[PDB]
Amino acid sequence: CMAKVVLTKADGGRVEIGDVLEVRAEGGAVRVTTLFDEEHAFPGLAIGRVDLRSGVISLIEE
Amino acid sequence: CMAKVVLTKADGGRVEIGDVLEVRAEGGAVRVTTLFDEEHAFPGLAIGRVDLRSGVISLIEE
Repeated sequence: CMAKVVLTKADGGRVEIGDVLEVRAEGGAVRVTTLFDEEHAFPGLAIGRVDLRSGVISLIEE
Repeated sequence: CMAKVVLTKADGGRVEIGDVLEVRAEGGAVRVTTLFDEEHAFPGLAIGRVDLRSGVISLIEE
């Protein structure tokens, strides 16, 4: 399975991160690990939706 | 891609749901839709982890 994470900021800015390996919600943040051995951490967010057709994982405010 | 949902109860009991299409966290619950037009609601849970290698989506107590 190939997945991307999407989120929208309070200002309407949208961020998408591809080549996702793992998404974990812990300690008040969402951590996104990718295939390039990088992690992106988003404090105050939760995992809102996982859509297996599209491969999209949507983040939301916790 | 195949995904399954997994959750562990307070007593150590595990539940697994296969053939998952969509997982959504809203209104204090997680809703799991499957490929056979079945939907399962889990109140009090959140989406804790999404693991793209294994295809496992883990639910946790909110």
